[PDB]
Amino acid sequence: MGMNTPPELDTVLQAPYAYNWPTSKNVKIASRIGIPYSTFQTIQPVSDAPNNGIGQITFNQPLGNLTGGAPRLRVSFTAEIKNILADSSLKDQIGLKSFPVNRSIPVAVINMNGKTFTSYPAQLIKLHQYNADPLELALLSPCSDVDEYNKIKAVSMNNPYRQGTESTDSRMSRGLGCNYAYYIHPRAAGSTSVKIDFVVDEALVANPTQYKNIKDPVPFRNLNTFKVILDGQFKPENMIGIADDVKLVAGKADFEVDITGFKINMLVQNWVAPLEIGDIPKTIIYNTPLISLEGNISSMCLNTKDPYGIPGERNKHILTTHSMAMNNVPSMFAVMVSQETPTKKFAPDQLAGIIGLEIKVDSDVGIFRELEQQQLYELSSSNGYNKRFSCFSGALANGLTVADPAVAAGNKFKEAIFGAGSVIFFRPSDLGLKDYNVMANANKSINMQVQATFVTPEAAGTGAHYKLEVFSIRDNLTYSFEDGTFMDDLTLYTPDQLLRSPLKLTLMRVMGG
Amino acid sequence: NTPPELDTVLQAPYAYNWPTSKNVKIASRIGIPYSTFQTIQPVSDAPNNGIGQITFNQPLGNLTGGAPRLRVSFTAEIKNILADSSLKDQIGLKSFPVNRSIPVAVINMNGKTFTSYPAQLIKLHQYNADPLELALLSPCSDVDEYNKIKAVSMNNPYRQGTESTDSRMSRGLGCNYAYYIHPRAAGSTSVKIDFVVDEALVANPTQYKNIKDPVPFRNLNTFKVILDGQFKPENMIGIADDVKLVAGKADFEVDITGFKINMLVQNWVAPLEIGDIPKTIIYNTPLISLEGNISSMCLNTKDPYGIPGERNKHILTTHSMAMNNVPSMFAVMVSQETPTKKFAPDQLAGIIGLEIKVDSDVGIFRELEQQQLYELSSSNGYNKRFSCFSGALANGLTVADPAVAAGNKFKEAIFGAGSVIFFRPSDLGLKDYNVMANANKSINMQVQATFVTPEAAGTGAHYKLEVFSIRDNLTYSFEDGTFMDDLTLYTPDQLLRSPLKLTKLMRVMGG
Amino acid sequence: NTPPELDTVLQAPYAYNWPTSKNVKIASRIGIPYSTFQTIQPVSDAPNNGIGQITFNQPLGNLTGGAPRLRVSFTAEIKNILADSSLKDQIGLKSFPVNRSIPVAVINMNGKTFTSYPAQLIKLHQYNADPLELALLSPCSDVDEYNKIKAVSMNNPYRQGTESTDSRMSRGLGCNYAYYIHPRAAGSTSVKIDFVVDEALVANPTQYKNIKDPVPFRNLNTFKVILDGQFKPENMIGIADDVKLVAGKADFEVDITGFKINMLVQNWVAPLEIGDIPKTIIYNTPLISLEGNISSMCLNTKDPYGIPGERNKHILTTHSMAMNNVPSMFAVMVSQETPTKKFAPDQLAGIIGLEIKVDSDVGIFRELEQQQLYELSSSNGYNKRFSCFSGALANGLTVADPAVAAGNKFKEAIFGAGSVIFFRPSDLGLKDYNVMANANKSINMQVQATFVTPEAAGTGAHYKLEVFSIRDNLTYSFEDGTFMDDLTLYTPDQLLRSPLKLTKLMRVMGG
Repeated sequence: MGMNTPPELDTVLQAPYAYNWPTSKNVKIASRIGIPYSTFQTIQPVSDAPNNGIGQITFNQPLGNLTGGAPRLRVSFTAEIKNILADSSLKDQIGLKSFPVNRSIPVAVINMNGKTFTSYPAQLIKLHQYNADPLELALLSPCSDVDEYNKIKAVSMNNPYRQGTESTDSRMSRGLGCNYAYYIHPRAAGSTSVKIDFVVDEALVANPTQYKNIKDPVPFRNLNTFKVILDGQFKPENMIGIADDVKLVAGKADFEVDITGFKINMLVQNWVAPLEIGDIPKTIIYNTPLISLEGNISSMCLNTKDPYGIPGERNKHILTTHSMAMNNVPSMFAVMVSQETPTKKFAPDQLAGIIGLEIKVDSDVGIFRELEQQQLYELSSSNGYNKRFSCFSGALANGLTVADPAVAAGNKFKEAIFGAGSVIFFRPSDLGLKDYNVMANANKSINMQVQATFVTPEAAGTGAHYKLEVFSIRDNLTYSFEDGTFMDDLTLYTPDQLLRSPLKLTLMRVMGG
Repeated sequence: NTPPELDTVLQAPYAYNWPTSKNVKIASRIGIPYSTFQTIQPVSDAPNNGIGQITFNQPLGNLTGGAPRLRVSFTAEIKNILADSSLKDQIGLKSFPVNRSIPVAVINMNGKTFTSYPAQLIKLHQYNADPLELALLSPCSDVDEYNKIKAVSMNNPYRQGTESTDSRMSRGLGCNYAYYIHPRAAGSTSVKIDFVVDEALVANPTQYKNIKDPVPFRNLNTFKVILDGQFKPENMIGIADDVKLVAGKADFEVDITGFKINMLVQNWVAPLEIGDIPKTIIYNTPLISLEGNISSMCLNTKDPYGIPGERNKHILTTHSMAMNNVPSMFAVMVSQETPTKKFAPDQLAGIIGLEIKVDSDVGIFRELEQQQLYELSSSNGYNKRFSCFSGALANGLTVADPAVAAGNKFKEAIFGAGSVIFFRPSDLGLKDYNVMANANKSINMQVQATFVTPEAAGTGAHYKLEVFSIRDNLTYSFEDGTFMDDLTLYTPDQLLRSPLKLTKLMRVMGG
Repeated sequence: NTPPELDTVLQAPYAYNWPTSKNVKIASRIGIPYSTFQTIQPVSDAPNNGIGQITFNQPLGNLTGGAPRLRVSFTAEIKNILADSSLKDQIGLKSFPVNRSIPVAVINMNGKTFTSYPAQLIKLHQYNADPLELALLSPCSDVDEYNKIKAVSMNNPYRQGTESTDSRMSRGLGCNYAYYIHPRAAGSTSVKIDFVVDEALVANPTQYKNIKDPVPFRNLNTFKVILDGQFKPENMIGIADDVKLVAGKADFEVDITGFKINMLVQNWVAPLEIGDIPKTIIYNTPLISLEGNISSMCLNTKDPYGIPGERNKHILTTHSMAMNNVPSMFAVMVSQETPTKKFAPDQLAGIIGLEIKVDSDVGIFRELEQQQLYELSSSNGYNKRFSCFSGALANGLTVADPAVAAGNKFKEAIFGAGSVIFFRPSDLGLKDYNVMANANKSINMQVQATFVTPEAAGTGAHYKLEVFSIRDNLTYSFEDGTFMDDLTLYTPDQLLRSPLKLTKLMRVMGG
C-alpha cells in the first residue's frame, strides 16, 4: 500500500560464555546450607497395619520445627499370585501398576494444627500422571511409566514388566529388579503360584503435600498436630500388574492374588531451621491445587461393528453431562471417558478414545465442534498431555496381527490391542469465549455442559458401561500463620481486577495461572 | 603474585525462599484458543495419487497461527511382497513425509510471495534441529542412522507402537500417526494401508522452529499457499530392507489412492488485554540456498566393508562460489544421486576430509580428521551418532563371518547414512576479521570434500557434493498490510564495534 | 488470622511479546575456531601394548582449549573364544576407557604442576555427573547397572549401533566409536578388533565438567601432559559374561598391539572483539582425594541370592580421618578389591547402612535405610537406578526356578553393581554450625558402612571401604605467565555472615 521500509535494528556479537572470563570482578565463592538427612523420621501408624492392606490407617505424630513438604509412604507386603499355568517362566510378566501407593488410597485426610484437608489421591494421580513432567513423576514413584495400550505382553518390547536387566532406561519399567526392592520366593516343581515380597517408597499425593516439587519442596513449620488418615485400599487390583500373555490353569478365568504381611510407614525429614536463614516469615504460602469431579454421566455402550474394523465405522457413542454449576472459573478442566468395570483385575486401565468434544459455557454453545481427534490431542498436549497419539486415540494398535488371514474371524477380537484412550485437558482461555469475563480465577458464576463422542473396545454384539467425567483443577493456596493456624482458600478476584492486571509474558514466585 | 580476594555467599535451597505476600503474585491467563480452528480445503479436488499442483486460497481476519499444518490422508497399496510375509515391524513412513513430498511452495500474504523448497529444507534441518521441536513438526521425526533397516534389528524405526518404549524413535504403525491395514487374504502378495499425517509446513515465512508458541500473523486479506504436490511413494513410504520379494521382482510397487489434503491453522481475535498490536511485527524466516554443487562417477576398487583405511578416497571440489554477503552458516553433504531402492534410507557419503578456501585463504580444515569434523558439525547442532555421520561399516561381525561367502558379504553390509557438516564463518579462524556473519562483504568460497562411498568393488555410482548457505533473513509485517522480507546485513565496521552478547522481553535474532 | 492480599498478573504466551524494532537486536557472531586444531604427538613413540609413560610437550601461543582430548588407537586380539561363536552384541569397551587407563597424570602450565588421578576421578565422577556432559566426555559413557552383561538381555551396553535406538546406551561396536573387525577364519577361537577412541582428559586443571564451552587457557610457554599409561585390556576391553570359552580356559586372553596416542586441542588467536583479556583468570578445578580406607575379608555364610534380610551384613569402619578444613562433598564406596574376571563390570558392595562421626557428634544417619541412602546420594547427583545402587539380586526368577539346581543358582545370579553415597556436610545436620563447606576449621571424621556382598555361601573376598573428599579448589592464571592453585577457604564467621544465594555474567563457584 504505502511507503514501508524495514526498521533499523541494533546489532550485537553473539559470543561463547567461555569469553566471559572468570575474574575477581565476576566470581563469588559459595558455601552451603541445605535440608539435612539426619533426624529423618520413620513414623509407624497408631495401630498395627491391616494385614491384607485394606482398611483405615492413621499416622498421628506431632513434629517440631521444620518438616519436609513431600512426605512419602513406604509399603511392604507379600503378594501370592495363584492360577498360573504350571511350568510358566513368568519372565518379564509381573510388576506393579503405575503409582501403586496413590492408586491404593481413594481418600486421605491430613490434619495440620487442627485444619483438615480432604483429598482423593487415586483420583488425583489418575489425572496427574498424564500431564505432569515425567522427571517429577519418577521422583514421585518408582513405578512412573504410564501404559500406552490396553494389553501388555512379554513378547512385545513396549512392556513395563521388563525387569531391570531387560531395561536400558529405568523410567520405562514397573518390573522387578529395576526401581524397587523385591524378592521372589523359591518356586517348587509343578507349582501354579508365586510369592513375591515388594517394598515401595512413594510420595503421598494429598493436599497440602508438595508433590509437584519433590526435589526442593517448601517445608512445613511447627506441626504440633499432624495426622495423616488414609482409606487404605492396598489390594491386588490397585497394586499388582500381570502381563496379558501369562497363561492360566485350566478352568480359571483370572489370577487370584492375596496380600499378606502388609506394613506401612510415613517417612519425612524433620529438622531445626539453620541460623543463617534468620527469622522465618509470619505467614507462609503453599500452592495446593484443588482437583474436583464437577460432573459425571454414564451409559451402556453397545458395539455393532468390529472395534478392530475400519476406524470410521466404529460405533460413535455420545455422552453429555448435565449442566454443571460453578461459582467461579477454574484454571483447567480434564475430560475422560472411563470403562466403569474392568474385565481383568491386573491389566491396564481402559478409557474410551474421544473423537469429538463440544463445550457449552453459559449461552455459548458447540465450542470445539470443528475439532477432530488429532486436534483434540494437540489441545490436550498444549496443556501438558504427555503420551503418544496412539495411546490417546484408543485406535487399533496391532493392525497387522488382526489383518492376518491365519487369525480366524473369531480370534481377531481376542488378539486386538487398543490405545489406552483419551484425557483432554483444556483451559477457559482455550475456548475463545466472547465473554471476556470468563477468566481463570474469576469469581464469576458459570454453567458448563460437556458432550464427548467416543469409541470403545468391546466386540461387536457386546457392550459395557462407560462414564464421562469432567474434572476441574482450581488454583488454591494454603496459608500457615505464625500462631500455628492453617487455612486454605481459592484465589478469586473480580473479572475487572483480572482484566486490568499487568501481563506476564515470560525470588518472585507466581502461582496459579 | 597472590590470588585475589573473592567474596562469599551461602548457597541455599529455593525452598528457603519462603513464599509470602512480599514475593507471591497470582496469575490468571490469556492464551491462543482452539475455537475457530480452521480446516481449509484446497480450491479444487486434490489429485487422487498425490501428484500435482495444490492451492489453498483463504483470507483470514484478525490473528492466524504462525505454524500452519497440512493434514494428508491416503491409502498406499504395496505390491510384490512374498506370500505369507508377516510384515511385522517392517512398514512405515519416511522421516517428515509431508515436507519430503513438496519440492517447492509459494506462500502469498497480502500480495507478497515467498518461494521456498520444503523437501530441500527439511533434508538439511532434520540433522541439526532440536529433536523435541522435530517431534512437534512431524509424527515421523526419527532420522535414519544407517543405510538399511531390518526387523531383526532393534534400531528399527518401523517397529510399531507396541514395540516402541519411546514414541519419538518410531515412524511405524500404531505409534504417532493414525493408520488402518485392510484385511489380507490367504496367499496375498500385497497390502493396503490407510494413513493420516498432520505435519507442520516448512516454508517461509512459517514459524516451524517455534511450533509450541509461534508468533501469529495478522490481517491476512490475501492468504494463498501453492504446493508442488509430489506425494508419491518414494517420498512417503518406508519398507524394511528384509521384507522379501515375489520371485522375479526387483523392488516393491506402491500406489497411492484416495489422497486428500487440508491446511489446518488456528484463527482468532486478539484478546482485549494485549491492547494495540505494534505497527511493524518482525519474524525470523531463515533463507536456505544451494550455493554450489558438483558431481562425479565414483568407482570403488576396494571392498567398502574392508579395512577402512583402504576404502577408496573420492574427492570433489566445487567451482568458486561468489557470494555478495557472508552467511551465518554453511552445510556440506555428498549425496548419492540415484537411489537403487525406492523405499530405503537416503544415502550420503562418509566425509573424511574437508578443505575450505575463502578469498585468498586456502586449505582451511585440512588438519581435521573425521572425528574432528563430527565435533565441528555437532558444535553447530548436528544431532546424530558418530556411526551415522561417519558412513563406516556398521555390522562388522556379520561381514567378518567366514560362513558368509565373499559374494554375500557385500549384500549383507550396512553402512552409516553419511555426513552433513555444518560450519559457521567464525569456525574458520580467518585472518580477515571482516568476514563475519551478516557482513555486507562479497566473498568467494571453494569447498573440497574427501569421502568414501558404499558401492561394491568394481562398481560405482554418481555422487553430488552440495554446499548450502543458511542466511539470517527477516519478514516484516506492516500494519497497512504490506509484507516484506530482507537479509539482515551490516558493514563489517558496524559489526566489529557491536557489543558482545555472552549470555527477558528482549529478543535476539540471527547469529 | 486472615489470608493476605496478593497482587494479580495475567500469564500470556511469549508469542504476544511481539518482535519489533523496540525489542529485537540482530546478532553476528564470534566463536572458538576449528582451524589450527592441534594434533600433538608424544615425545617418544607410544608403548606398543599401551603400558608406559607418555608425555606431550608443546608450547602453544595465544588461546588453548580448556578441555583437551586424547585420541587412542590400537588393535585388541581376544583369544580363548569357543569356536563358531557369533559374538553378536558381546564385545565393546568399558566405561571411559581412556581415563580408566591413566592412574596418574601431571600437567605443567608455565612451570606450575598439577598432579591428579584420572582413573580414580572418573570412577566417582561417572556416578553423579550430568549424563549429557558424560556423553561429550567419552563415546563410552553408559555406566553398568548390574554385575554381569549378557547378549540374551536387553540392557546390554555391547549392543551394536544397529541394535541401539539411543546411542548413549551403547559402548558397543558400530555406534559411538570407530572400529574394524578383522576377517575371522573358519574354526577360529580368536578375533582382532581395531579401535579408535577420542576422550576428554579428566585431570586438573582441565575443564572436563564444561566440554561444550570451556574457558580457554592462555599463553602456555610451557605445556606438558605427563601420563602414567596403563592402556591394558583390563582397563579398556569389555566382554559379555555369556561369551563361551574354549575347553580348559578360565578367562579370555587379550593382547594390545599397535597402540598410538595423540593429544587433540583447539588453539587460536583471541578475536579482536573481546578486547583485552583480564590480568588474572580463574578456573574451577575441584580437588578429589582419598581421605581414608580400610579393608576386610568378607565371608558369606548365607546365599547372596536368598532372602535379602538374611544376607550377611558386613561392617567396615574407617580410622579417624583428620582434615584441616571442611570439604564440599564426600563419597563413600565399598569396592571388591580383586576382580575375578578381567573384562566384566566392576563390583561394589551394596551399602545398607551408614553411620558418620564428626568431632564429638556420633551415629549420624544411623536411622537411614537403603532407600533413604539412595535418596541422599541422588540429592547430590547420583545418577543410576535403585537396583544398581542397592546391590540386590536382580534376576530373582532365574534363581527361583526349580529347574536350576542349587549348585547352578549362584552361577546364574546377577546383582546390582552396588553403591556410591555422595553426601555434603550440610546433609549431616550438625549441631556445630561452624562445620560448613569451605570453612578453615579442622575436623575429624569416622565412617561406618554396613554392606552386602555377592560371594557364594561358604566363600569370601576382600572389600575395601573408601571415603573420598571433593574440595572446592581454584586455579589462577596471571598474565605474567604464573599459574597457582589453592583451596577456597574462609573462617566460619565469614561464612556465617555471608548473604544467602537462593537462586548472568556473574559466576558462583564452589558450593
